[PDB]
Amino acid sequence: FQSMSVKGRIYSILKQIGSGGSSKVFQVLNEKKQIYAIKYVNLEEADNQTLDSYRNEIAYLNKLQQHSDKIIRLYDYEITDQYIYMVMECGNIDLNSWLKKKKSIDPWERKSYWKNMLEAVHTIHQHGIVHSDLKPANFLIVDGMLKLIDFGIANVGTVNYMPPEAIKDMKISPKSDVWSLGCILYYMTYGKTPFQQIINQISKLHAIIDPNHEIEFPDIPEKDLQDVLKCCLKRDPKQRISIPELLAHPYVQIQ
Ligand SMILES: O=C(Nc1cc(-c2ccncc2)c[nH]c1=O)c1ccc(N2CCCCC2)cc1
Repeated sequence: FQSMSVKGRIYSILKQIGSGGSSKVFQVLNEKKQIYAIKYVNLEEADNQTLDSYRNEIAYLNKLQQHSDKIIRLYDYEITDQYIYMVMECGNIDLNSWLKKKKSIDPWERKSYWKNMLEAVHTIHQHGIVHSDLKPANFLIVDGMLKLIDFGIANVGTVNYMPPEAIKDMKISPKSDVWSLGCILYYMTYGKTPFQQIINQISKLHAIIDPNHEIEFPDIPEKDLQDVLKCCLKRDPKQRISIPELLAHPYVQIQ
């Protein structure tokens, strides 16, 4: 019977979701048996840059809560020199586990999910945050609504969602998140990411950078959706569509 106290409130552990990185995620219940998700971070072996990365992520998460409901609720938090305890809202499943399980993907639910992501990523952009590591795992379904859980600020990993400008910078702008968001919608449309096919990562990273490598957009009934994908997957960030432009796109506005 494991428990935890956060700002003088007792939470009984229902079960553990995530682990590793010195961070554990738990489904918990308060005194009134209400569900919440608690993120625990151990700071015992964490360096100054890491601590400040964790302090920056919490500050933004807490500020940005008032600006969108597509951003995970942070109810409370405890921060000492030894740990972080984050009392957040509980979701049913993250988008990665959801997409992996689902065979069919309803065009209406795909559209609703797209709108949700755009609003969340748009909010963070307005406060000068560029995630730069967006993947389905960064989104949580919380009662048929997608919510952004991470801001890329704090510390198996895919390379399929990486923008060409991220590789070239060896340059990151809001446009980098548009590429990654485009890969999520490409996956929700074609059941794969634009460069999933390539096994050799050195060849895969070269393909994303190479403009001669043609991204395949098989014809679909939703002509609008196919345009969104072609606009997001433009290799030149200057020629790539912006998030305010995507919110004005027929695919999000016309039903
Ligand atoms: O990540 C999950 N949840 C939560 C994560 C966070 C969170 C916030 C900030 N930084 C990290 C995590 C907040 N609030 C949650 O609720 C999750 C739940 C169930 C699940 N699965 C069940 C079905 C089979 C498949 C597995 C899968 C995932």
